[PDB]
Order: sequence, then structure tokens, then C-alpha cells
Amino acid sequence: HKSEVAHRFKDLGEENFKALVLIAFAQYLQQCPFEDHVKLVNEVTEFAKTCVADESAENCDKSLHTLFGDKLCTVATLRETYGEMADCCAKQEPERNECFLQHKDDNPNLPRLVRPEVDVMCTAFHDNEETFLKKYLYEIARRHPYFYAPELLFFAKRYKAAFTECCQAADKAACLLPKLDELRDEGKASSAKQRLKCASLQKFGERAFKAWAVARLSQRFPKAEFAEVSKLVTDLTKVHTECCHGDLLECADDRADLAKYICENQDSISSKLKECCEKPLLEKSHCIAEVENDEMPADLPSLAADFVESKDVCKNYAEAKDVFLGMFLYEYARRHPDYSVVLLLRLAKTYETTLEKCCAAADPHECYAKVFDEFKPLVEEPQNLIKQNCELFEQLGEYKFQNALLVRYTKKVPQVSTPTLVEVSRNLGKVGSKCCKHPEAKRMPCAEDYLSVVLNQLCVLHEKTPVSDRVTKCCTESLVNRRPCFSALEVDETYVPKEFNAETFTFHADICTLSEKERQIKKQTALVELVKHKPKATKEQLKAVMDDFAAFVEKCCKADDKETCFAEEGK
Ligand SMILES: CSCC[C@H](NC(C)=O)C(=O)O
Ligand SMILES: CCCCCCCC(=O)O
Ligand SMILES: CCCCCCCC(=O)O
Repeated sequence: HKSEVAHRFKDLGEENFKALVLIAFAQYLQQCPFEDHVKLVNEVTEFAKTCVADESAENCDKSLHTLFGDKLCTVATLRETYGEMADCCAKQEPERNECFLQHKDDNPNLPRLVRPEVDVMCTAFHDNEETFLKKYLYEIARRHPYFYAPELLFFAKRYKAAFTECCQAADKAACLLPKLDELRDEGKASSAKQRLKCASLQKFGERAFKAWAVARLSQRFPKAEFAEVSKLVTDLTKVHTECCHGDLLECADDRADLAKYICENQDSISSKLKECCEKPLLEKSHCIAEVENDEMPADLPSLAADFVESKDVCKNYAEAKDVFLGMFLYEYARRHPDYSVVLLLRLAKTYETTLEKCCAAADPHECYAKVFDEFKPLVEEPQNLIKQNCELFEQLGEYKFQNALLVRYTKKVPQVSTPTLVEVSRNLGKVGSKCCKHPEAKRMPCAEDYLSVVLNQLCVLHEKTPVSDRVTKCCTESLVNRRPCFSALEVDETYVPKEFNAETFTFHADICTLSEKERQIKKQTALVELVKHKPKATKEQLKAVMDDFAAFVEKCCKADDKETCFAEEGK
């Protein structure tokens, strides 16, 4: 339309409009209190309704980023609270928007959300239901400034249905807590997953994201032709490009169009989409992003015919390189659902390098004749890591598997901060519980693509305050080689041991009131400092103090002397 705020308001509806606007303000301004954002969203909602009445009204023709950007600069003393971020309000679009994306804090030093009692939450949900949900959208968006905004509406919908169903049940806690705990675990999984898509677009460009899109969509939709996948790749790229840039209104509007196009052409795409297109609009897009791999068509020809033994290999490649390379990736991904997306990108990167080198000779066919043999070592490298690590996880258990990976990556890069090393290594142990139970046919695609997400978490957490050059090297190298780069790292011998500090290993009775999951994080934190202090400590010596630690906390917390057991054991 002529008025862009009117086009999104009419397409998204008023309810989703207010929600996405609140997510936009909370991701950009994360430290601003909840009451300040409510005023801004309502003033945008009031202004949006005036443009729906007449698209030729005042200020209705300006861009969505100028509107949202000007409103962000109206909150007084933004420089006082956010420091030097207000220097970017003195800029013009799209420069002002680019810096507002630069100041997004992945770790925004916010206090952990203390969860009130179930009856208190059910009371607040009954008092002001509209305010209760807005607090959920607000608190989540601050701590996850790259959250998939259309998905966050779905989490908010299930967060509402949880309180609607459980607050009427006799045992409210037995109903609500399993749903709230599952929503939190699934929520952080969606955030870290979406952060990889944004980091791929911002750091490596659209070209690196389209290659990822061609691979995963071909694995998931093997029956669709290349022109149909290229249509879905181009549209899906536009959706995530807008969401990562802050275009949350255009993003959710374009995802609804993509989910509508996919569901209207299921026969040309996949057979697994039938049961999910019967769901509501917000639930429909969620499942399609997680639907199972469609059965690949039987009797497919070997890829040597089209790409190795052909006369126009260099002719078609020189005419359209990225198109010819895109066809190779689509044809290789649809046939191998047992490969990870990242592995398929390495093979496509390997095949591209060969054509650039071999098509220059006078006899190109004789040069790239054994190009597919070059893929053999690349396929076996992740399989050996997953086979060895799953054997280590199955014989140790998740918590012990985290500690084993914790010491491993702490010795690899001891410069990274302890809180970053703890969270990343804890999520590095969850891949064992996630997909070491899978057979080898589905073990590699899930294990490695999960590692790319968790390693990218270490990438962005270290990007803000770079303390180690080896992490920065493996992060900015080539994205697809992030896991091999990190896995090929060895013990950092140049690292000097950190000086001793007795205040780090002191404790109080507050650890006893903490939850079991929060208590082991307190224990894993001391293990990182222990490995940093003694980088040459053997694996069994680390157990003696950690086994001493586990029994010493259980002994002190169970006894009657509140702070005497902890203080007397401070020697
Ligand atoms: C539970 S999340 C699993 C990862 C997600 N789904 C599948 C089927 O791969 C994805 O496409 O990346
Ligand atoms: C809106 C439907 C998008 C489907 C593509 C999902 C790709 C993925 O992340 O696996
Ligand atoms: C199931 C595979 C688990 C991989 C954990 C990290 C392995 C490494 O890079 O040392």
C-alpha cells in the first residue's frame, strides 16, 4: 500500500500487530522497564489505526523503520540508561537501524526470572489477562533479542492455553509446571536455533544462507523440483532476512504467505504437510519448520551422469555458476538425508573448488574425473567424532558427559569467560541426550547441525568481548568448518595458569536453597576455574576434588550448622 503501517496492520490483525510491536521494542531496548514499552506500543497502535482509516493521513507514508526508529528516540534519557547507544539516534535510516542491531545484547546482564507460586500466577492471570501475556512477551524478548518473532507468538499462545487449562484444575502445580518447564526448554532451543540463521546472514551474507536453505529444504522436500525448491529458498530467505533486521511486521506477514503457498501446493512439495495445514495459522508455520523428511523418489540416477561425465559441465557452470552449483547441492541433499546440512555444504564447496581449478585445463573431464572420491574423507570425519562421543556419553550420562566436555573445551580455549564456558559446554552435553539415541541413519544430521547451533552460541557470546584469538579464528573462518575447526583444536599450551583465589571456592547456605539444576551449574563453574588454574591436572586428580566437592556440598547442606560447615571447610 501507500501506507506501510496500514498494510501490515490489516494483514496481521490488531492482536498480532500489538504483540510484534512489543517484541520489536523489547529486542532493541531490553533494559527499558515494562511500563515504558507499553506506552510506545499503544501510541503506535493508535497511530496505526489512524492510517487504516485513511492511508493519506499524516506520517502514514513514512517507512516502518523511520516510524519505529523515531519512537525509539523519543524515550527520554536513553543516553543516561543505555550509555553511548543514543549516539546512533543522531543518524538517518538505514544507518540508524544498523547500529540499533549492533547494540543488541546477547547477554544483557538481566536478573534471572524468579517464578512466583502457581496460585499467584493464576491470580495475576485472572486479574489482568491482557497484561499477564504482555509480561511474557516482554521478559523473553529482552534476553533473546534475536528470537524468531512469529514463533514467539506461538509460544505466547501456548503460554496462554497453559494458564487457561491448568488454573481451573484441582492440582494446578502438577498441570502448569510440566507445561511451563517444557515451554522454557523449547523456548531457549528456538532462540539459539534462530540466532544461527541471523549470524549466517549478517556475518556471511545471503549467499551462505541460501546454500543452507537449499540443503535443508531438499532433504525435507526431496520430491519437489529444483525450481520449486528455489522458490521456497528465495521466499524463506526473505522471511528470515527481515526478522533478523528487525522487520518483524514484514517477517510474520511473509511467513504467513509462505506457509499459505506451501500448503496450497502440497502435491508439488511433500506428503508430510497434510496433517499440519489443518491447524490454525500460527500453529501451521510452526510444524512446517519441523515436519519430517518426505520420502525421496525411488530410482534416482547417479550424480556422475549430470556433473562428472558430461560435455557441458564447464559450459553450464560458466553460464550460471551459482545456479549450476545450486543444482548440485539440491541433487546431493535430496538423496542423502543421513548427511548433515553442514557436511553437504562442504561437499558443494569442495565441488565448486574443483570446477574452478579443473575447467581451466584443456581436458577438463580428465581433471575432475575423481571429484566424488574427494568427498570420502569429509563424510567419515564427523562420523568418527559422533561415534566416539556417543560411546562416551552412553557410558557417563549427560551430567558427567557435560563435565568431560567441559574440561575438554576449557583446556582447548581457557581464555573464554567461565559463565560462557559453562553454558556452552552444558549445551554441548545435551546433544548426547538429544540424538545419541538415534540410529546412524539419523544420528549425523541431528548431532552436527545441533553442534553448529551450540558452537554459534559460543561465537556470539565471545564476539562481544573477544578474549581468545583461537575462538575468533574458528568462528570467522568459514562457518561450515566451525565444528571441524573447534574439534581439531588441542590443549592451549601457551596459556598461563590463572592465579589462585580462595574467594572463588567459598560457599554459603544459599547453595542449599537452589534447585538441583542450579546447584550443578554452581559446581560446574568451580570446575572451569579449577581447570584454568591447573591446566596440566590429570583427569583423575580433577575427579578427586570434584568428588570431594559433591560430597562436601551434600554433607554441609544436610547438616544443621548453616554456615559453619562451609566456613570450617574453607581450608
Ligand atoms: C527439534 S529441532 C530439530 C531441528 C529442526 N527440525 C528437524 C526435523 O531437523 C531443523 O529443521 O533444524
Ligand atoms: C514457514 C515454513 C518454512 C519451512 C522451512 C523450514 C526450514 C528449516 O528451518 O528447517
Ligand atoms: C555427539 C557429538 C558430540 C560432540 C561434542 C563435541 C566434540 C568435540 O568437538 O570435541
